Amino acid sequence: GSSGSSGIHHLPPVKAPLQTKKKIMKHCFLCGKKTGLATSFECRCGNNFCASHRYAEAHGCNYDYKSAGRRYLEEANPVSGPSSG
Ligand SMILES: [Zn+2]
Ligand SMILES: [Zn+2]
Repeated sequence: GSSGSSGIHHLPPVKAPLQTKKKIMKHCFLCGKKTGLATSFECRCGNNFCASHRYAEAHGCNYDYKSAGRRYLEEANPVSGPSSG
């Protein structure tokens, strides 16, 4: 003769879908129209503007771009300049 018994247990698995998302959201600095996603440009100053205000003048740019880049030109007075022979 004889006898005996016992017990058992269990436990469910643990896990979580760790997702992550992050995208840049740019937008004209003048008016404030979305540009990042699409229609984005850079100005001599750096500020990001829209295709409509992408040009410096468009937003009365401040950056001094006189040395490197110009539009209006004038003829200098008549000089002899002996430099040349
Ligand atoms: Zn704009
Ligand atoms: Zn500018």
